[PDB]
Amino acid sequence: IPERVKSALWSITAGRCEICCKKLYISDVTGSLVNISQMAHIKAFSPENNPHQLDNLLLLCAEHHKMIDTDPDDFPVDWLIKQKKEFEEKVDAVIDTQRIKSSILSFNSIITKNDEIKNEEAEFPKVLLFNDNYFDGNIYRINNALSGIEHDPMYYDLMCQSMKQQIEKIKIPLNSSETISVFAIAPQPLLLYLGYLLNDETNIKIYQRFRTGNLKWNWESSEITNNFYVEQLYTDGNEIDTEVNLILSLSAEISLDRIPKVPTLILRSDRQGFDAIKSNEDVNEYISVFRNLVVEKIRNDFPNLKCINIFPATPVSVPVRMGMNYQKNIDVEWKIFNQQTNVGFIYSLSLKG
Amino acid sequence: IPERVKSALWSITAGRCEICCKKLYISDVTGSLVNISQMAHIKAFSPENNPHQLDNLLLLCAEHHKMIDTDPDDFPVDWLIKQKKEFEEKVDAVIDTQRIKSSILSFNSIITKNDEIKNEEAEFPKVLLFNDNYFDGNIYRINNALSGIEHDPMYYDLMCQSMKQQIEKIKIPLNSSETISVFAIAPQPLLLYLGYLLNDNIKIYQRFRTGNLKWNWESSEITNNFYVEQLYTDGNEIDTEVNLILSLSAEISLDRIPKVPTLILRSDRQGFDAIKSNEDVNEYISVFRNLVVEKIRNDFPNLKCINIFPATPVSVPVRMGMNYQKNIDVEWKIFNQQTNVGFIYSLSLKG
Ligand SMILES: [Zn+2]
Ligand SMILES: [Zn+2]
Repeated sequence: IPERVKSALWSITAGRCEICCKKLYISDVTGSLVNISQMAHIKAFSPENNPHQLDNLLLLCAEHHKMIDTDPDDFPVDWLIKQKKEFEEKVDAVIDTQRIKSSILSFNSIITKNDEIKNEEAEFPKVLLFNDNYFDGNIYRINNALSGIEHDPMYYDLMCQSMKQQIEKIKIPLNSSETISVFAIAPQPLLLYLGYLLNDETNIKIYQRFRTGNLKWNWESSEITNNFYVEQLYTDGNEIDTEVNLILSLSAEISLDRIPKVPTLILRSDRQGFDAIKSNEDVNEYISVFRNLVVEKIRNDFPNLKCINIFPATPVSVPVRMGMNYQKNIDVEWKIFNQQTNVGFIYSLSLKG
Repeated sequence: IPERVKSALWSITAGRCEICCKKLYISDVTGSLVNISQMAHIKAFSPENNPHQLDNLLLLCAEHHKMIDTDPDDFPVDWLIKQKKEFEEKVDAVIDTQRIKSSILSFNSIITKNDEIKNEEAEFPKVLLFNDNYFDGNIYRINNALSGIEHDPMYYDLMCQSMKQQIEKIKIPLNSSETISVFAIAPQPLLLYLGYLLNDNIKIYQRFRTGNLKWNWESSEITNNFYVEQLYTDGNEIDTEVNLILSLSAEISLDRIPKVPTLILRSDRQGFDAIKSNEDVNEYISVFRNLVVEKIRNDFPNLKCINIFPATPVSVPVRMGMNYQKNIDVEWKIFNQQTNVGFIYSLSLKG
C-alpha cells in the first residue's frame, strides 16, 4: 500500500481491470470517482524500487477481484502473469506507432555568430516533433573550425578532411541512432561531401532551410510540388568521350557561358527559384530523375565514362541527398564545382572509391 | 488542479507525455518517483464531473511543457487537441484487441434442483474469461416451465412454442448483443430447435462431466475425424425420405430404426468425448452440411424429408439447428430415443 507504486501501476494499466478492462476511474452507472484509490482492487500475489514490483501486483474490478482469489484452482498465478503481460504489452505497444527517437546532426558554415547558431538550433526539436520524431538528447555538430582558411585554394580539401574525421569520430553513435535528422547548410560541395560521409546510415531525414515561416527548417508542403526534367545537349552518344558536364538548374538557370566541346545535360525544375524544393517528396522525385533519367543515361550513352562535372544551383537538401545517393566503386568520379566570386565555376572537390 | 481529476488523466494517458510518450512515472536516469504528482506537468488551456474535463488538460514532460507554452505560435491549442485525441484514442483502442463483451443464454431441462442450476451457472463468466469474452451483465434463461408435462405425448409441441415465445421476448436484445455464449443441455430435439430459434456472433459450448469447469472446452484444436457411410447403391427420384443416423456418443444399431435409404455419419472416436473443441464442432458441421445434406439433395431431387436419429453431445444439435437454411433445406424430422420403444418422432424443422 504505497501511494507512489499505486500511481505507477494505475499508469501501466490505463486505469483498467487487467482481465475485463473495465475503466476503474469511472462509476458503473455515472461519472467519475475518487477513482482507482477506491474502486480498484490490487491483488498482491504473495509478500521506492520498482524492478518487477510493478510485475507483482495487478489491478482488478470488484467482481473479478473476488472471482480470482476465491478460486485459486482455476486462476493460478501462472495464468495470471500471462494475462498481465499480454495486456500491459498490448498497452505500451503504442510507442511502436507513436513518435520515434531521433538524434540531430547540425552543420552550418554560413551563419557565423555563435549566439545566432544557438538561437537557430533551438528550433530543431520542434521540427522533429512536426515530422514524427522526438529529440533523444544527442545533437552532433560539425566544427566550422576553419572559417579562417575560408578563401585559400586548399579550403575544400581541409574542410573535407575535418568533416570526414568528425563523422568517423561519431560513426558508432551515428549508425546506432534510431533516426538522424540533418540540418546542414554550407557551400554545395561540402553539402555533397556530407551526404557522402553519411550514405544512408539506416534512417536519415535531410531537412531544407527556407527564408519564410516561424520554422525556417521545417517543410512547407507534404506533397510533390514540382516536375524535374532533363535536356541533353548532344546529338547521340559515343565511346571516345570520358567526361560529361551535368548542370543542375533548380535555384536559378545556370547559363552555359559560365561553364569552363564536352557533351552536357541540364537537369531543370519547372518552377525555378528559392522554392524549387518544398517537400521531402520533391527531393525524392529529384533524386529519382537524377539517378535514373540522368546518371544512368550518362553511363549508357558513354560506356567509356571516366568523370562527371557537376555545376549546381540547388537548395541545401539536394546536394546532401545527391551525396547520399552515390554508389561507391560503381559510379564514376563526381567532380563538384562551386561558383567562386566573379571567377565563374571553379573546381571544388571530387567523389571516388 | 485537484488530484481527483489528476488520477483519471494519468490513467487515460498511460502515464506519458502526450507528445513524446516519455514515461512520467520513471526518472530520466534511475528507478521510480513520487511520479506524475511531481515529474509531470499538466497544461491547462484556461480556467469530479468529467465530461471533457479530461478533454481540456494534457500531460507533459519538463522539456515539452516549457517548450509548448513559450511558443504559442507553432503550438496552437488546435494542434495540441489533435495530438491529445490521437494519442488518447490510440491508447484505449486496446480493448479492440482485448476481451469482447458477451451475453449469456442458459437452458437446462435436465438438472432439476434449483440450488444446483444456480450453483452451475455461477461458472459461466469464468468460461467466458477463458474463451476471450467477458460477461456484460445480461443473462438470459429459457424457462423449463413445463417440467410437469415432461412425458405427455404433446410435450415437444408445447415446449418448442414456449421456447419460441421466449426467444421473441428477447429477440431485440439478441440481435444487438456483442456476443452470445450459449450453455444449453436438454433432449437433442429441443437443442436442435434452440439452434433453429437462434439462427446466427454466437458461441455454442459443450458440457463435460470432468474438470473444474464442466462447460469449458477440453481442446483448442481438432481431435476427431467425421465420415459418412451410405447404405444404398445409388440414388433415384422415387424416394421422398432418407434416414440420417448420427452416431457420435454411441453407435446406433439399425434394428432401432423404424426400406428407406440410409446414411450414417460417424466419428472415429465415439463416446462421451467425441466433441472436445469448437474446432470439432466446426468440422462436424462442415461434414454435415457438405458431405451429407447436399449429397442427399443431389442423390434425391424429389427429396421431401430427412429422418434424423441422433446420438450426439449437447453442442451438436444446437449447432445443426443453427446451420439450418430456411426454405432452402427440406423438412428435418428429429427423433428421440424414448424408453424401450426405440426412436420416436419428436419435432420438425420447416419453412
Ligand atoms: Zn474485471
Ligand atoms: Zn514530452
